[PDB]
Order: sequence, then C-alpha cells, then structure tokens
Amino acid sequence: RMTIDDVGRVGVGTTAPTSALHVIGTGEVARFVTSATGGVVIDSTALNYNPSLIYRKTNINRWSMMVNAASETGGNAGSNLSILRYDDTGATLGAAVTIDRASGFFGINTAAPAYNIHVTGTAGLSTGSAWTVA
Amino acid sequence: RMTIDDVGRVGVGTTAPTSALHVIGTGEVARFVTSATGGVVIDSTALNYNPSLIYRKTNINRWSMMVNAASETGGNAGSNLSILRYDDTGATLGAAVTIDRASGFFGINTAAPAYNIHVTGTAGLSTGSAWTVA
Amino acid sequence: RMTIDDVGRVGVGTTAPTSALHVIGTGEVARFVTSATGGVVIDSTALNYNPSLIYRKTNINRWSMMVNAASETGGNAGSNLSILRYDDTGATLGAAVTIDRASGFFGINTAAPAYNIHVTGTAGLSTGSAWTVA
Repeated sequence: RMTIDDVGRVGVGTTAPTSALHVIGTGEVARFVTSATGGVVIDSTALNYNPSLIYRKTNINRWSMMVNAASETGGNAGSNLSILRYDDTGATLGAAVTIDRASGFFGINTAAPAYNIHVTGTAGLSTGSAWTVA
Repeated sequence: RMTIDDVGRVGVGTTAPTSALHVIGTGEVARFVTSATGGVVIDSTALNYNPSLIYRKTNINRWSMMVNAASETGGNAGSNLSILRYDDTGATLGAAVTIDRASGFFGINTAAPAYNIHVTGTAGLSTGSAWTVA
Repeated sequence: RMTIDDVGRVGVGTTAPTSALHVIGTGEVARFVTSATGGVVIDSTALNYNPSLIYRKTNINRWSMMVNAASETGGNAGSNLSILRYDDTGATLGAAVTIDRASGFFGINTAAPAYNIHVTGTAGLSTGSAWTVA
C-alpha cells in the first residue's frame, strides 16, 4: 500500500510513484483537517516558480488554478491568479480567468484586466441588457 | 501520531484515518512546495470520475471546485470546471459557477454558458448601468 | 528525504518539516488519484475555523481560496466562498471574489453580493456597452 522509491518519492496506493508524494484512493483520497483557520499551502522556492493546483483526467491536463510568473516589480505587481484550461491532449488553451494581485481586477479571457470586471468577448444576461445600479 | 492502518490508510496526526491519506494539524496542515510548476495534482483513473477539491466544516460539505463529468465528445468539449455550493447539511445547492473547457465561457448560475460571461438572474454594478466599451 | 520529528510532523524531501505534512519536489510534488468522483478534502474542526487553500511564494501569502468567516446562522447563511489576494509581504489585500453559499450570488470585490453578479467598481466589455439578453 505504501512504498518509498530510491530517488525519494513516497507512494500511497501504488508501488511506482511519479511525484514526491503520490496517493491512490477512492473517493476522498486525502483529507487535511485543521483545528484553526488554515488548510493546505501550495508554496514555491522562488518568486519565478508557479504554485499550481492541477485537475487531470486519465493523467491528462484538464484545468488548473495557478499563480503565474508575472514578475513582482514592486507595489504588489506580478504573481497574479489564473484559471487555465487545456485541450483533450493536455496543451494549454489559455487563461480562462485572470485576477490581478495589486488591483483585484477580475478578467474573463483577459490577460491584463483594466476594470473590476473586464470581459474580452460576449456578455449575456438572462433578465435584460443593463446592469442594476447597486 | 503517524499511523498506517491494515486496509492501507495513512494517518498523520490521527490513528483512525478515513481517507487514504488523512492529515490533522493546526493552521498549516500540509505544505506542498515546488521548484517549477506544480504543487497538488488531482487526477482520476477514468474520464467519468470527477477530480474535486472539497471544502468541509465539521466534516460537512460547504464548497467544492471540480471537473464535472460532462461527456468529452471531442474538440475539447466536456470536462468543464464547476464551483458548487452545499446547504447546511452538506447537500448540493448547485453549480454556482461553470467554465466551459472548449470555449472558456464563464457561466454564473448558468450550467450552459453561451457567452464569454453568461449570467442567469440579476446584474449589479456600483458605478452605473452599462459596460464600458473596452 | 523523509523524516518524522519530535512534534511528529512528516516531511518529504525536507528534514525541517514546518507543517503536519511537508512535501517539496521537482514539478508535480503531490498527485492525488481517485478511482471514483472525489479528491482532496480540506476540513475544519469547528464552524468558525475556516478551511483554506493558500498559494504562497517563498512561504509568503499570494492568493487564497477559502471558506470565509461569515457566521452560519441558519438557512445556509455564512461560510461563503472567497478568493483573497495578498500583498508582497503576505498581508491580506482584499477579497477579489466572493460567492454566497445561500444564494449562489457572485460578487466581484463584494463580500455580500446582492445580485447574481454584483460588481463593486468598473466594468469593461470588449464587444460593446450592453449585455446580450439571453
């Protein structure tokens, strides 16, 4: 059920691990329970590396939420959040969503959003053509 | 503290692990660091098994971000990214957000987004009633 | 490159574990594979402890997806979903995205969205000034 490879890779549910930690399971594979506000951290060793949460089917890329390598030039620039989609073979089809760290601007199909919501494409509303002035 | 049960469930910080990996902590329960792009890869062994990140409170479903089981019919159709909300007992309230993998279309309360942003219901904007022509 | 220490924290690839589980690897780092719909669960032990997925860079907060601190007072109130952003020194900068658990309302820069999409700020659309009635 659990093995440790010569290079240094820990496999749970498998004897041939592919990652540092490789867990095989049914249903809830891993459960991380905290006695306080917190959870799982995805960290990087350098600001030019991208911490990613990657959703795969049949080990083929499908979706991912990551912190991109936009450089931190000062004033909270760079390291923005992006939700990326991938084709049926695992090659990136582009950032579906991008949130800028410094401004919080939410871009749909937009790499550099200049508005609080910035949509590049078409917009559909089920109830009318105008926003409601909140 | 660390325990390896007979069925094959590794419990870190607990003796009765319910998942294949079951980690218990305070604050930072788990930390996954990368030296490139990666961190947490959620994979499934078949195209009709949905890889999910599940947020729970007192072991009751609150939220989830997953790749749904929409049929991959070709041309990057299917396997879309859904964010789901659950009621106070943990039962699903529906996909609050759905992004199409083929198109990148972003549906808010819209299971079949037809526009780059597609909202079903009301739209509220603090700064007026129209989109700014970008 | 796998140790257990006094406080019983398991570290993989490190010998100084700082969390209950601490993994560092080249690339993927941790892969959770499920044989059925399921994946990783982040849980808490009380309704006021908030499960979170925290993206850091050099162990400094950059982004967050977490169940927020709104009080569960009945009718699926409270414990909304939040995408938070942090400044260059890891301090909270603001909740970019907030989804109401009870209503599914999607607020951009709005902690209590009162519309299916509630935007506090400006809105830019590439194709025009108006929604397309769906």
